[PDB]
Amino acid sequence: HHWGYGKHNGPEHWHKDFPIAKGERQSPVDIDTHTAKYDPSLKPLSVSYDQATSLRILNNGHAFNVEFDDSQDKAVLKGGPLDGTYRLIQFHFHWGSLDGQGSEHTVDKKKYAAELHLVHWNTKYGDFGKAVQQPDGLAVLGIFLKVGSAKPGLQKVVDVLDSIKTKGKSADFTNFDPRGLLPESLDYWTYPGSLTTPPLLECVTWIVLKEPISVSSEQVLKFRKLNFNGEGEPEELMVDNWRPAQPLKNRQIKASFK
Ligand SMILES: [C]C1=[C][C]=C([B]([O])([O])[O])[C]=[C]1
Ligand SMILES: [Zn+2]
Repeated sequence: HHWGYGKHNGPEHWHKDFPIAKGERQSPVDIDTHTAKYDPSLKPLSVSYDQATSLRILNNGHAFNVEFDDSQDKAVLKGGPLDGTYRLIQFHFHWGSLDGQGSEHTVDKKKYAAELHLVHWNTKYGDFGKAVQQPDGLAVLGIFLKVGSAKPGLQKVVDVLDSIKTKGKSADFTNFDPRGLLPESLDYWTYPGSLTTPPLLECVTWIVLKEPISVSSEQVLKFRKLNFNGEGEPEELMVDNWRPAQPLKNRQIKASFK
């Protein structure tokens, strides 16, 4: 498959190879804050990242992934809408060419400058590959980024990007603390959806935090210097690697708050 974000291979084309792109539970969506309802059945959300063990950072030609050792019981997400325990495997971002766009989810149609996705798989299914054959296989914690003050906890990611400029490059990336990317509040919206890139599998419980984190203009500018292309190929800046909002269909978005 040769999908991407361009005019000739972008989101409007994905359905030809991945017909699930026009499915009943696709992501992202617009979160209409007035239609989302507080759900008192939601349990407290638990983000337990104290033993998170990052290993590596990879430019995969679509974004960059910070990968974790998920071989033991170590950085997990539980509670909220979730039954059981979901283990962190990687995080990545989606971002824009301009500060006015870049997020995948929108909030009352507002687009943020970027969106962080912390990807977790349901341990009852044993591995990520089996989890993505299940309707409750994955949980993704989504966090909006706005441009303002720098995020100190992001700077180690920013600083390593020079070593993974092009598709297929990786670098050791140990001892990174993903707690440094979390906002003060865990208030969230939740709904059932999908991966936002091919293969677009409908296996995700989305947990989208209401409070954005702030990053500096210089931090996001460094993201925009990455390349979609491989080394020695014509330069295509890695920008606008976001899928737009998809039809909500027969879903309800629930709020954890108020
Ligand atoms: C394999 C994979 C994992 C997560 C995502 B995303 O964008 O939905 O977080 C897309 C694809
Ligand atoms: Zn993502």
